[PDB]
Amino acid sequence: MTTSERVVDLLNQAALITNDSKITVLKQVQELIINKDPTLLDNFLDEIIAFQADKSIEVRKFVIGFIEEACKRDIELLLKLIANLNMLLRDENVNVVKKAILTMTQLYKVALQWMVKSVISELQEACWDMVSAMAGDIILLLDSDNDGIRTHAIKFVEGLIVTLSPRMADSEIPRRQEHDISLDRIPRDHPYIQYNVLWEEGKAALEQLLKFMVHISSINLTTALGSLANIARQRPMFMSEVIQAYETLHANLAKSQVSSVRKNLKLHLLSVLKHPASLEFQAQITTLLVDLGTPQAEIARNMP
Repeated sequence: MTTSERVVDLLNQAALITNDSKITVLKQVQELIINKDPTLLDNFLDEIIAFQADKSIEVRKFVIGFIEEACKRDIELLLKLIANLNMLLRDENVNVVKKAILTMTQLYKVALQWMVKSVISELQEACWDMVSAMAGDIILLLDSDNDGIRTHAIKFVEGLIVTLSPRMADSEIPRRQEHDISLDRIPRDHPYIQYNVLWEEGKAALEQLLKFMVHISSINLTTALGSLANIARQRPMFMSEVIQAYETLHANLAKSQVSSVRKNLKLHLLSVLKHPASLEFQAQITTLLVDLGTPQAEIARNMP
């Protein structure tokens, strides 16, 4: 049979299956319309996205991953899929929400890059407004009652901060992120996307992450310490804020966790020390490392 004949057959079968083997069918459809004949992707979105209402948590997670795959193949499909992603971000099941956060961590920066590289249509403008509101909703999930949602939100917020601040000449950018958009590549006179608002949004997101640090679990705290170390190295204009946050933590959780948290904090502070932007703050970082009980030998080794 032809590829589209096989896709129709599979989708019809998936609609009748009453257990998670329907995911096996949908993954076969995904391979056929994303990889075998990518021109079919557009033709079958409605049929796959219909499964977003399925009672199975695993099926709804599959639909979020499919949205991510579809937008990775063709970012213009975000016009057709962002509202569906928004509904999944609002799911009552926390594992579906966590997956939606993971996907937004991948998709927000790709959406922004598309808006900037694009003249921008009314549909793109409306799409952007929704992406921006969804990003804002994930910042609010730093206050989730669910521990795992908070951890996922921290990593989304880390990405948001870095995306919405400029690269510096001493930024240490992970290879995997070398091609990602950053604020320095957003024009000041774009017709819809407002550079000043994005600058303020990145700063405000950092403020939220710093407020978060004083709310949370040990894993939330150490995830945030690590995100802050990444921010300081990737966006060294925030070095001061990060060091101040670390100083605040140390000056102020079950006491049993202190050794573990302090070890993590030492490791991240040492990683910040190793970056050449730490020079301005060397005395400050040094004093803190000593007060955290870091041996002189270890401090010297982690100099830039």
